[PDB]
Amino acid sequence: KIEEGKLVIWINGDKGYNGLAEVGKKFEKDTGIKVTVEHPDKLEEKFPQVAATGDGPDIIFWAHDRFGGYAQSGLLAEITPDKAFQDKLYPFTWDAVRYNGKLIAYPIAVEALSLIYNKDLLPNPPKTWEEIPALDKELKAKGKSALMFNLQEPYFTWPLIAADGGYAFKYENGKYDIKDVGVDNAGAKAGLTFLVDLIKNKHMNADTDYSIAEAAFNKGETAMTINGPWAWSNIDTSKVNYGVTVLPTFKGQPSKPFVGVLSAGINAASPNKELAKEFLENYLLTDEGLEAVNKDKPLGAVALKSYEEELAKDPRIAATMENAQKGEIMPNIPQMSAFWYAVRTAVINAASGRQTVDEALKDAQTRITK
Ligand SMILES: OC[C@H]1O[C@H](O[C@H]2[C@H](O)[C@@H](O)[C@@H](O)O[C@@H]2CO)[C@H](O)[C@@H](O)[C@@H]1O
Repeated sequence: KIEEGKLVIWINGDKGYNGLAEVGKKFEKDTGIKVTVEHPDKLEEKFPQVAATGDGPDIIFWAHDRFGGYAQSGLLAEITPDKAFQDKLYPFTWDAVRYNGKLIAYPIAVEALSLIYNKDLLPNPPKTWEEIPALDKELKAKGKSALMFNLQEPYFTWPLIAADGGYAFKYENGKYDIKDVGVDNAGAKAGLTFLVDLIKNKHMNADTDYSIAEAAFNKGETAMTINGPWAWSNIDTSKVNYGVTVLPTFKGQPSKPFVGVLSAGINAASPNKELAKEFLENYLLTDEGLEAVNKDKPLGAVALKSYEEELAKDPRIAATMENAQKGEIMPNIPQMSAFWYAVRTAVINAASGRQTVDEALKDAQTRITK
């Protein structure tokens, strides 16, 4: 059973659900329609379950890459924002919400990795990756290191590998070509080679992971790290006078980190599709709406141009958006799973010696296009 005459929305417990409830209240005040916001555990797993029997919430909020599987099963309705409404959000955000050409959700916020540096020991962060080997040598003369970041997860090393030419799946005409994979090209090898060279020359350690790199930076042992907005609070506590800026370039090309877009989708079984569109387009996605949510829990950078211009007064937020625009929207298709597993293995093998760069990426490329 559906509901009709009301809206039930689902959003994770780590987002600003009280603020979203407040926009829901204004909605009821204006139109008279009731809006109920819920935040159940493991909601991203429950949705495909209940939605399959024609039940669940009218609207669901979650990273866009999850909507791919939902769209595949016909769980999400096709949205119809006109050209004028689409012009209100940054163009690249609409690419993260289409499946097989159809628009299946509204972009809300944008997230991506940035370069984080310690202002006290490094007032002027490097503009290029090539500069780092030398910067590390000067800093070591005082018992400090230049950079430390997670080398165990491919999500963190990919920005560098992608810089000069690497890509997961080719995107064109709003579609991904599962046959045009770019982890085996010249650019990718140049990027990984530079990464392996860093470890051989003793600038980084092949075993460094998330906790290890985070501690080094927060203790002031290393001058920089690479992380996302989910890590700022831990830095605030450490008391390090930190900065968040654009990632370094490689061979003159910007680093290209994967982008995650918080999005709002409409249950295909909902009899309240027009109510959902009214609420999402003219209440939530306004300076007033996103403001309400942001106050409760910060959204980071947002897709709405007008509000993003206001939030950008914060240099950390301005950085997140700059790195995201220079990055690669994470693919929402089934094969991306193969990509992750194949690339993880290659990076770890080339870093440990288990395999050379040329061979590691060659095998990865072979497994993914299988
Ligand atoms: O390393 C592969 C891994 O990358 C992504 O995970 C990110 C996530 O997107 C970020 O929001 C944050 O949590 O850091 C994660 C890396 O630990 C993909 O989302 C994930 O599916 C993939 O396995």
